[PDB]
Parts: sequence; C-alpha cells; structure tokens
Amino acid sequence: GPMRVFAIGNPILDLVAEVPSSFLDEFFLKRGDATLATPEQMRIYSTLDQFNPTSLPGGSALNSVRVVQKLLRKPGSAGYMGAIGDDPRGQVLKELCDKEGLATRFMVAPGQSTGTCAVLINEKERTLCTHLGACGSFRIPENWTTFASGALIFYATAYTLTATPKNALEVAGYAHGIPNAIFTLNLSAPFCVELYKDAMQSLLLHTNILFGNEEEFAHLAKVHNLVKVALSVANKEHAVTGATKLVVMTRGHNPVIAAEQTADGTVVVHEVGVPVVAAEKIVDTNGAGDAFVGGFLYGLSQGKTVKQCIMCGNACAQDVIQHVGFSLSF
Ligand SMILES: Nc1ncnc2c1ncn2[C@@H]1O[C@H](COP(=O)(O)OP(=O)(O)CP(=O)(O)O)[C@@H](O)[C@H]1O
Ligand SMILES: Nc1ncnc2c1[C@@H](I)NN2[C@@H]1O[C@H](CO)[C@@H](O)[C@H]1O
Ligand SMILES: [Cl-]
Ligand SMILES: [Mg+2]
Repeated sequence: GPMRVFAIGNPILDLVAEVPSSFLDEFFLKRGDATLATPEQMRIYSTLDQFNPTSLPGGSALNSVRVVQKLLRKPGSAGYMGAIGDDPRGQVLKELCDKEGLATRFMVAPGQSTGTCAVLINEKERTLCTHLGACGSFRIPENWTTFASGALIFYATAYTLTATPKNALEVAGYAHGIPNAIFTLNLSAPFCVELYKDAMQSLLLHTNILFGNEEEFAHLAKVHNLVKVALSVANKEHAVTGATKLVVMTRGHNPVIAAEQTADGTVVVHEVGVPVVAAEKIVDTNGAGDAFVGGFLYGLSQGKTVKQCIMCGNACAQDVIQHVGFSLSF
C-alpha cells in the first residue's frame, strides 16, 4: 500500500559542531547525554557560531522516516506529522521534506519557533541538547487516520511524550484495532523513560516492537520491576493467535539483542553480531540509532525476517557513523 510507514515526532533543526571538552563543561553537559535545554543552557545556541557549525534537519523520528522514504523511493512511501513554528526555519525543514518525497502534514504553532538541537561532538561522541519550541504544541488532527490510510507500520518516539502522551496513545490505539498493523516505539532517551513512566506503561501494552539502546532499557528495568539478555527478556513482560511482541536492544559495537514472544508463549532470542568498524573510520555517532531503526522499519516493511531486519538496520547505522552528523547516502 501507498504509505507503508507513518510516524509522529518532533521536527527539529540540528546545529552540529565539534567542540572542546571545556565547552561541554561551561554548559553543564555530560558527554554522550541527550537532554532538553535548561534556561542556563539557552546560550549554547548563539555561542555555537564561533565553532563554524553546520546545519541540517534533525528530529529522531524524522531521521528514521527519511531513511525509509529514501529506501522505498516512491512519493509518500513514509508519512510524518509534527509541529513546526511559523518561522523561516520551519519553512526550510518543510521544503527539505517535500524535496525528499516524504508525505507530511505539519501543524504550525503560531508565534513559536521551530525546535532546534545542538549536536555537540567531542572525541567521537555526540551530546544532544534541544529546545523544543513549537514541537510541544503538537496535537494530532482527528483526520490523521485518513492521511495515513494504508500504512501497516506506525512509529512514535518517546520524545513525543513531552508534548503530550495522548498523541502516541491515539496512534497506538488505532494500530491496535487494525489487523496486520503494528505499533513500534522507541525509548528514545533515559529522560523519557524516567519522566513518562505512567504513560509509557499504558503505551507499552499496545506496542508490538520496542526499540532502545542498552542505556534506555536499564532505566526501564529500574523504573519497573525486572531490573543485556535478562533486561531484554524482562521488558517483554511489560508488553505482554500471535500479535507481534518483540524487543530490540542496540548496544553500540556489541551484538544486537532481539527477544520475541511467539504465539504459543515461546520466547525466542537472537544475538546478532555487528560488523566491526575501525575506530579511526568512525566519524561521529550522531543518529546511529535513528538510522538503525530506519533500516529495520524499511526491511520489516519488506517482509524480511527479524535477523534480516537487524542486519539492514546495522548496515544503515554503519554508513551513517562514517559521516558527519546524519547522512542520507547508502
Ligand atoms: N562502534 C560501533 N561500531 C559499529 N556499529 C556501531 C557502533 N556504535 C553504534 N553502532 C551501530 O549503530 C547501532 C545503534 O547504535 P547505538 O544505538 O548505540 O547509537 P546512539 O544511541 O548513539 C544514536 P543517536 O545519536 O541517534 O541517539 C548499532 O546497533 C550498530 O549497528
Ligand atoms: N527531545 C528530542 N526530540 C526529538 N529529537 C531529538 C530530541 C533530542 I534531546 N535529540 N533529538 C534528535 O535526535 C537525533 C539523533 O538521534 C538528532 O537529529 C536530534 O535532532
Ligand atoms: Cl522525534
Ligand atoms: Mg551511540
């Protein structure tokens, strides 16, 4: 069907720059973290100019869906909804999406600025600090189901819970009433797991595929009960005549772990190796996870197997990490 994947997310503009450790220190940032800017960090945005940054579209789910659209090629292969400000920045993101053939319906938040994220690279690690702006006012239009008519794969990032959990909840609920439809969710970041516990709980029950990195599940284990393999098998309970129930945990260069609960109750686990990539060849890890999910969703949509999906995800992520910031090559 026309649209294969539909997602909701926070459309944001990324400002990427390589900075010294001292910068991270002055802005109270922890290397490798992902957070929402505090008032004392708002100054990061203007101060980056001295580092000759580069700017490009960002937004986790948006990066993911762009990979899918890039791979499926046909216009409207992937659809996305989110909110942008009524500023020039928002227009730029929109035009870029249109040029890619992505199907979109952006809600404009009057008088608000489009979200921006500072992608700071130090060593070879990335730290993300975002100012959501307009993204926080996103409200799914009631006719979204029509716009996404035909998609069987629905995706949302936990990052979207900040605007309101209602958005992801409506997407999940709708996918649930559709046969052969699956709802997929990304834990997105530690802060998401920690702050949106109750909402996550209701969402997980309706989630078919849960994605996340080792760091994200650890917090999920703590926040919940259960407290690699065990954490992964643990999480499967939270989600738990066979509707897809799978958990996919990424772990940098370590093997990818995917646990699935089949129709009969049998739990099947897969530990898939990740091809070695020379450290000197690694540029930056910004967007590795997003590309992984994009490759994974693209493959899933092609009916490939769980192992094959992971392989496709690994391939996309490897390419992207050998480039500055995100990259749509392949
Ligand atoms: N050192 C490494 N060598 C090879 N692949 C790596 C890698 N680090 C990450 N990856 C690839 O990227 C996938 C996801 O990595 P990971 O989830 O740890 O990225 P990340 O969370 O930094 C991304 P983001 O910046 O988008 O939040 C891995 O499964 C693997 O395929
Ligand atoms: N809160 C939030 N919401 C959506 N996307 C986000 C963020 C944050 I902290 N970081 N990012 C995006 O994650 C990508 C890296 O995985 C970057 O492109 C960046 O825009
Ligand atoms: Cl997002
Ligand atoms: Mg990483």
